[PDB]
This record gives sequence, C-alpha cells and structure tokens, in this order.
Amino acid sequence: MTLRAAVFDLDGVLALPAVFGVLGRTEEALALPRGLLNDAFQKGGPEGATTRLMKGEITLSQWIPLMEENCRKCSETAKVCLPKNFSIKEIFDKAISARKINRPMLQAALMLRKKGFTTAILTNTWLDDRAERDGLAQLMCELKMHFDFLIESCQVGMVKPEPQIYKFLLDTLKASPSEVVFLDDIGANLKPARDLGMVTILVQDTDTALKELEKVTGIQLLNTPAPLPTSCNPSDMSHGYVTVKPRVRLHFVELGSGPAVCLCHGFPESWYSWRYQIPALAQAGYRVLAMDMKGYGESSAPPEIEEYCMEVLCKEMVTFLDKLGLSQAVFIGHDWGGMLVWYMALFYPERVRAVASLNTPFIPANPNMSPLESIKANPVFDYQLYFQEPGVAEAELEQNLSRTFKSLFRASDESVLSMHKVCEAGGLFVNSPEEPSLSRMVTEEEIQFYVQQFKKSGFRGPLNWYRNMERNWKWACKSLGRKILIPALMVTAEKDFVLVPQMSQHMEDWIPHLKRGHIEDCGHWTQMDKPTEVNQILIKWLDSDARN
Amino acid sequence: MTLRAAVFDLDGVLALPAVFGVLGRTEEALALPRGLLNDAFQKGGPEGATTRLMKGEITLSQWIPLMEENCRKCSETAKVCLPKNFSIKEIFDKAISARKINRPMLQAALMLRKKGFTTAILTNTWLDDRAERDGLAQLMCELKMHFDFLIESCQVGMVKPEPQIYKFLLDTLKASPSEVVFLDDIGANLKPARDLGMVTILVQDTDTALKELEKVTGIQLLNTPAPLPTSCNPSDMSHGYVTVKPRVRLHFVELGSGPAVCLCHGFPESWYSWRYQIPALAQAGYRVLAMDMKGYGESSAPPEIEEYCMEVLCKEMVTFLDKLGLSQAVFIGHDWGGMLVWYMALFYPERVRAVASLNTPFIPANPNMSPLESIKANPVFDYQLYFQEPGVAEAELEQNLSRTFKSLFRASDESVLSMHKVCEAGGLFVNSPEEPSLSRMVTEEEIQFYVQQFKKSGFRGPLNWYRNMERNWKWACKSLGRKILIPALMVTAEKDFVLVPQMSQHMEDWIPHLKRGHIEDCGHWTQMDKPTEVNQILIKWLDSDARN
Ligand SMILES: CC(C)C(=O)N1CCC(NC(=O)Nc2ccc(C(F)(F)F)cc2)CC1
Ligand SMILES: CC(C)C(=O)N1CCC(NC(=O)Nc2ccc(C(F)(F)F)cc2)CC1
Ligand SMILES: [Mg+2]
Ligand SMILES: [Mg+2]
Repeated sequence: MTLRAAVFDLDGVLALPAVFGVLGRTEEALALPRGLLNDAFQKGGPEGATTRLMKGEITLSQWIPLMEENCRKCSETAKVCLPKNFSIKEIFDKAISARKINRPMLQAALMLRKKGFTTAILTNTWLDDRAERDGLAQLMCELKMHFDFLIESCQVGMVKPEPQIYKFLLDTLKASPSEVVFLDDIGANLKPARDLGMVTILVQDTDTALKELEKVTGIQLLNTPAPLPTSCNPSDMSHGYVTVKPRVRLHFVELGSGPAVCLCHGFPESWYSWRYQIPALAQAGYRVLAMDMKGYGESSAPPEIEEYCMEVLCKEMVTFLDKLGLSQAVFIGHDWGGMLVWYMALFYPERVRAVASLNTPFIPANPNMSPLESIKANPVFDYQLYFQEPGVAEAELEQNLSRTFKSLFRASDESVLSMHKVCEAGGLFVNSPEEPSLSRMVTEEEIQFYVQQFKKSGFRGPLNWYRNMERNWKWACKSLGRKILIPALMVTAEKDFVLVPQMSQHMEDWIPHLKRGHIEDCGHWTQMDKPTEVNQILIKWLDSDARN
Repeated sequence: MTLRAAVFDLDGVLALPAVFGVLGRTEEALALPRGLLNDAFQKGGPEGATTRLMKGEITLSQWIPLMEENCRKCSETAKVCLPKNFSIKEIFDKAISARKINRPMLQAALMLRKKGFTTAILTNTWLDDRAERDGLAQLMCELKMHFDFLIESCQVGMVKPEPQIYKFLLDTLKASPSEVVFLDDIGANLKPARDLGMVTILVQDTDTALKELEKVTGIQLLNTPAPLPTSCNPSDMSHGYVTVKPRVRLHFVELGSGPAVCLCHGFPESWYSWRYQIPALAQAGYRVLAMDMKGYGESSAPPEIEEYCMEVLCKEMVTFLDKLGLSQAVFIGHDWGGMLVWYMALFYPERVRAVASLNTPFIPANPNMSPLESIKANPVFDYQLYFQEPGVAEAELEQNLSRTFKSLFRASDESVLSMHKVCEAGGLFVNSPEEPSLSRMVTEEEIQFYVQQFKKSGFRGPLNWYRNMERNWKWACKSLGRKILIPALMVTAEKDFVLVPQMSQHMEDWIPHLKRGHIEDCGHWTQMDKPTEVNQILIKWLDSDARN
C-alpha cells in the first residue's frame, strides 16, 4: 500500500506570505527585541492563550487582548517597553490579508487530485470574528472547494503536532499512514506524521518542495502545463427555476455574489457551455446565473414556433429578472445568445447593466430587403434554410445524440463538419462518421451530459429559434433609429467560419463606445475552445465597465 | 357592464414630484422665460424629438442633445441666452430620482385589486440608457409587480392621447370602456378615454382624486386601514435547490439583490412563514434566501434522528453557502431557526455577516446539569417530552393537517392551544375542536399551502429536531468559553408563552453588543402576527449593522 493521498499545510504551504513571517518581520520594522512577539504568541505552550484559540475554546477577537497582555510582560522581562501606538489587531489584519493562495502548490494539489489522489488540508486555525473576517472567509472557499476535505484545528478541537489530530486525519482519509503524503512548513508538525509512517516534506521554498512530491509520487507536478480553468459538477450546483409564464419555466445555475451576470448559450447547447466561466467569474466578484434558454434542458420547450421569436424570448427574460428581484443584470451571450443579449440592449436598457457577445455580431435589419432573401445571398448560411422545415432537421439530429454532439463540438484544427451545399447534400452530417472521434475540447462524459439534456425535449424547440426570421426582421425594424450607448463588448473568434469577424466590422456605427476582444486560433465553440482567454477578457471588461 | 378595471398614469399619479413640475420649477430657479423649457420639450409636436422618444424610435440619451438644441432656439426667438453652465442631463437626472412612488395611490390600486379589479399602468415613457438608469428601473419593479399590466409608450410604439393606445389598453384589459376607470394628471390624456366611454378622473391633489374613485367605484379607498405588507405567490417565486450531501437537498426561495440574508423557520413551518418579510427585505436592498430547513417541504427529510442535531444541521448550511458561492450571509432565524442561527454565530463566524433571532434566546448549556433534567424543571416545556418518543407525536399531527395547522397558527388574543399537562392529557390537541376557526393571521388558502407541504413528508423529520437534546448539549459545551462579538439582534415577543422574553435577559453576558427589538402584543408566530413591525425592526438593523 503506497501513495494515494495528499495533505497540505495552509500557512506557508498553500497560502504565502505566511502569517508567522510577519510576526517577525514587524519586530524588525519597529526595532523590537528579536522574537519578542513570537514568545508572546507561544506563551503558555499547550495551556496558553494561542492553543485555546487554535482549539476553538475561544475566538480571534477573544484572543487579541490576551496576546497584547502577553506582549506586555514579554517586554517587561526583556526590560523594554512597547511603542505607545502599538496594535496587535493591525498587525494580524495586514498579515491575514497580505496572505494570498500559493498558486503552484494549489495547482499541484489539483494535478494530483486530477489523477485519483484523495486531497485534504490540515491547518492550525482560529475562529475568525474580526470586524474584517470575510477576507479570509473568501480565500477558504476558493481553496476548500478544490479538496476532498478541509480539517481545521478549531473545528475539530485538536491541534497540529498532537497525534490525535493525525489519527483524525487518517480516519477522515479512509487511509493508512504509508498511503499518505503530508506537506508542512513547521518541522515539529512533520514528526508525529512520520512516527505513524507518513511520507513528509519540509516546505521551505515552494518549488524544491514540489520536487520532493513530484518524485515520491511519480507524477509531473513542477512545470506541468497551464491547466484549464475550474469546471462545474452539475450535482454540486445550485439549480434555480422561475416560471415566467403559465407554462414556461426557465432553469439556471447560480454561483457567486455581487452584480448579476446572465449567460445565454447558443445553438444547440446548455448552461453547461459556460462550465469554464462560472467559477472564474463568480470568483472574480460576481453572481453568475447561467441559463438553460427556452427550448433547452430543464427549461420548458413548448412546440409552437412563435414561442421562440426574439421579442417573446426577450420579455420572458425581463420577467425572469422581475420574478427574481433584479432591476438590472449584465448580459453576456454566445451564438444565438449573442443576438438576444443585443436585443435586450436595444429594447430594455434600464435592465441591462452591460452587454457582451462572443462571436455573434449586431447587424441592423435591412428594412427594404427580405431576410429569407438576404441569407440566400451567402454560401455559408445555406444551413439555416435546411433548418426551416419543421421536422426534417430534427430527425437527423435526434437520430444519434452522441454522434451529433460529438460531430459539432470540435475545434478549428479538428473538423469533420462542413458548412454549405447542406440542402443539396440533404443532411447536416450526410458526409460525417457514425462514431466520430473525441475532440480535444470535451471529455466523453461531458458529451453524455449533453446527451441526457437533449433526450428530454429534442431539437424542435432549439431549432425553432431559426424559424422566426420574418417576425424578428419586422420587430427589429422598430429599433432602426436607436443606438447602443451602454457598456458593450464584441468578442470575435478568428476561425469561427460562420460568425466570421468581418461581419462585425461596422458595429461601431450603431455602438459608438463598443469595446472589443479577439481570440486567435479559435473556432466557433468559444467557451470550450479558448476558456482561459475567454475568462481573462470577460473578467477584465466586467471590472472596468460593469462595476460602477 | 359597470366597473371592474382600474388604469393609472405614472408621472403625477402613481409617482410624485412629477417630472414636468421640475421642467418649470427650474426655469424659476434660474430666472428663465416662463415655460421656455416646456416649449423645447414639446417642440415639433407629434413629429418632434420628444414623441419619437416616447414612441421608442430613439432613446433618452439620444434625445438629450435634440432637447438642448431645441432649447437653444426657444431662447433665440425669445431673444435671450441660456446660462453658460447649462445642463439638460442634470436637470432630468435630479428630477427622475427626486420622484418617488405616490404611496396612497399605489395603496388604493392595491385595495381595488384586492377586491377583484384588474389593475394596469398606462404611461408615456422613454427608453432609459442614461448612465444612471437603474434608479428608475428599480422603481418600476417595485410598482409593476403590483399590477396586472404595465403598458409603456416606448414599448408599444403608440403614445398617450392617441386613440390607438387606448384601444391597445382595452384589448389588453379584456374589457370595454364603461368597465374601466382611468386616472391621469393631463386633461388632454383624459379626453380620448371618455370619447370611447371611460370613467375618468383628473388627478390634481391626490386625495380628492381618491375621493372620486372611492365613489364611482363604491369602495373605501381613502382612510382605509394600513395594509399588511406584500405577500409572496409561491408560483411566481424563484425556487432554488442545492444538494448539500449525497441524499440531502435543500430548497429555498430567492428574491432581491445585495448582501445575502438567510431566513430559517421554526417548528412546524416552511419558507412561507417569511412571506411578509421576503418582498420587504428584498425591497429594502437585500438578496433574501428563505429556506425550507432540513425535514420540511421541498428540502429532503431523512428518517434518522441524528440527521437533525444542531452540529449536523449547521455544517449543511455551511455547505449550502459553499455550493452557492457565498462567503458570508446574514442569518435571521425564528423558533428553532433561532437557536441554529445562534450556533452558526458561535461555530462559524467567518460565515455569518450578522445574526438575528425572533423569540428564541441564546442559553448556554449547563455543563453539570443534564438537559432532559433541565426541561423537567419547568411546567411549560412538558410538551417537548411528549415529542421524544418517535411516532406517538406524529400520528396526532398527521391525523388531520388542516385541524393541525389551524390549531397552531393563532394569535395571542385568540387561542385554542395550551401548553402543559400535555403528556397526562395524552395529546397536543386532546382538548381542541375538530373544525377549529380561522385565525386573523391566515387565509384559508395559506393553511392549505402548509397542508400541501406536509403531505410530502410529515412530522418525523421536523419532530426529530427535538430528539437530539443530549447530543446538542454535548456539542454546545464546546463553545462555553466563547462569545458572540458579531452584529447580533434579539427580538422578543410579549405574549409568546414559551419563548418568553425573560428567558433572554442574561444574553448580554455572552453577547456584549447585542442590539434588541421588542414586539408588544405578539404571540409566538411572530412573522404573521406582527409582520409590519417585524419588517420595520429587521430592515433598520440590517441597514445599521449589516451593510458595512
Ligand atoms: C446577425 C446574425 C449573424 C445573427 O445574429 N445570427 C445568425 C446566426 C446564428 N448562429 C448560428 O447559426 N449558429 C450555429 C450553431 C451551430 C450550427 C450547426 F452546428 F451547424 F448546426 C450552425 C449554426 C446566430 C444569430
Ligand atoms: C434555549 C431554548 C429556548 C431553545 O433554543 N429552544 C427550545 C424551544 C424551541 N421551540 C419550540 O419548542 N417551539 C414550538 C413551536 C410549536 C409548538 C407546538 F405548536 F406546540 F407544537 C411547540 C413549540 C426552540 C429552541
Ligand atoms: Mg504552516
Ligand atoms: Mg402624467
């Protein structure tokens, strides 16, 4: 029984600038007797203030005075006085926020966990009731939600170097000492582990630390590539449900706090298309609500084609905002989601805090030209005609849902799905394989997630979005004298061969402060093709344009 | 066919300081030629800038310059100049926010609607893309969600005095002109109505306006009592679902934006117990999440008794926060909810932004005394023993769910449910009626809502909360050296004969900055007994203690 577990210290291992390294730092800053503070801190030993703290017996605020008091007499015996504007509260405040996640370490904990390793945190921590306690609280969710366990001293009532806590850890890990690795910055904290037969690593500089793990675990950890952003596990999400209308209920997934951000996916997808942006943006400081749009998934998908014109669709969201209590929301859409977002900007500005589109441009309708005409004047939009006749297009998509999704979600350098002559050919897939190979963009499981969803209600509803060309052309002509003068971002994908980035080139005529973003080497499925830069671009524009 | 509909102007009828009354006000403020501004505004008539605005042809920001331009030459012909620091943007900004809901008018629209009247708003409004557009956007949800319809000019493409919009209204109202009353502040806006045969009222001072309606409708509207806060319609709520654990999913209802506020109900209730506080608090500036607590309703209710000790229950919420992306939340509980909130404060401060209890005090456990002992030393807690033996208590409650809820939810001056000798008597209801009369606190329907919920999973789970006295006593003794030093409010109910307000009198010993609130003339069911003062007390403490 060799390794299958990985346990991490917090202060000094997963989170850096470690507090204790300020403990001292300060002394120096203030010409204090070397270590004075650090004695006060450890004063009493097992039966001292700081242990009681770490055990949960008392709380951070309860402890501040006991520390200061200890400090008093650490300096009385050292025949000295403290400064007269001296503050234990300030020190720890600065220190506790000063401290940020150690990124490579976390990334290595991911890497291991990605490969079957049960991961946990073991840390000597306290019950934080400081007026400013949230900052730490914030950091803990960011961490903990990447581990099997988080074991805190003040939570379990035992401390770290006391044996019984390691016993507690093993118990939690469902494991035996030789199956487990444990990293820490204090040597005293290491020894007990070993005595039971644990692999241990003294963490000093972080990346020799990694070397040791790397070796003893037999897994590239250092210098491992940049990894995809955090995905979502549907079963561990908050699912929301709003019946927006007698027989239309809309489903969404919700994570985060702050300014509401609404993500609207394109043809044939699900809220899952945003799996990479949800934790990212939530993390960046927002409340994300990722819709199943009408017709998809756990939202309702009513048969009638009218039920899917832009105008109807738009009111429904406005209701969605209504029934949730939201006066505004930032709207980011992709593919079809793109155009809808655009029409929320043009018809309900008071409701749209800011607006954002991946790939899908804004084209104002040509009030002379019919749109069934307009599409015909363009080889690549030939597929949209194929989609008009109710039923034809559905049988082909529904026929094999794996084949179908597998044939769509593929990256630029990867295709087995082409664009035109689609009506002559008489199939979207007329000339593609029955068992198409996995794209670099999707696991097998991910594809099956989609297969579940679309077993519910098929493509009738989704394919309906293409069946209101006429009505939407008309609706759209109402807005022909307007302009978008609210925060608005147009993200273009180099190699999306349908939402081509030239199509967007005049958009600044009707949107004069339009900010932009552009993804090199990116096919149509933006959010799973180039998730990280997608996240990078979006968070930055939110922060600059959507906060205040 | 006499009246059954009621239609309201916005500016000057449902919302006061009407904008146009600033239009002029300003002129005076700045020694401008009387009405100069008001001409510029109406300049062009039907074919002018302001109509296009009102029709949706263009937008507020699009219009600002056209107005200023018009203003230029209204003053050129008046042989005059404007000031050199002159701003149409500022004026309307101040004006648009200056304007608040006309309360009595809205209240009268409620009153009528409460009595079978289809209510709507008809208003000449614009597409707001001002940098500061939310303020108005905010006001509109507050209003609109109390009406059958909101009909906006720029939304329908027709304007108010043009006939075709009235036709549009009738159509929407499913009504004929003589069945409808229409209030407005402009006479021109009145006339078309009448020509089709509509009852009309020129709104000047608001309460002669009311007199007219009062009479022509034959319904007390003026001087009508203070009305209960807005309730929730379950079907028009956002329902959320978090599986917090393999087979425990927690349900909640969510409304609002801002700092998260978590409401936790007491024995045997539902998130519906907060029906009066949800819109109120949401409205006050918060994101409310009202739980079905474990054991109730659409949350999971697993059989085992352990599954309901405070410690288990607490982690589950902490998870709930986790899986929703919330670092903190304000916790307000009632009855059992009260105690749980308290233990969230004592065991997870980093997570509790602030803490609040209705009725339920904080008592620290007596580490010498057993609690099964402790309860016995008190006539009134005799019922808790009745609840210990699994099954006995459930058959009696489940036997008749109407009888049961109807027998509980009753106000102080109202009872048919007593407290003690409950074991000897051998029933909670041993001596109450089979068809108990409706309390002033509940409609019949409301009772049935509860009956639905509890048909799902009965009282096993809820009654379990009383079956971990021992375990919780133990858990609780861990916190005996701690204190609550976070924002914390103890709301006491005069006439709650079990959560008596003396029981809370030493709480300041362990909570030294505890703020308080106190409800005269209030039984145990605080939130439906005294909703308005409940809302008043809570919002004020949130604003002062929970914002920053
Ligand atoms: C102004 C135009 C570009 C616009 O707003 N549009 C038209 C184009 C539309 N998007 C798509 O057609 N997307 C799409 C997605 C998937 C496929 C499929 F996979 F080929 F079937 C084909 C097309 C989005 C809305
Ligand atoms: C410290 C004590 C007071 C405490 O925290 N407690 C004990 C009392 C408990 N609340 C109740 O017993 N509530 C209640 C509610 C309803 C009934 C019933 F309707 F009689 F059945 C009876 C009792 C709430 C938690
Ligand atoms: Mg450490
Ligand atoms: Mg008016």
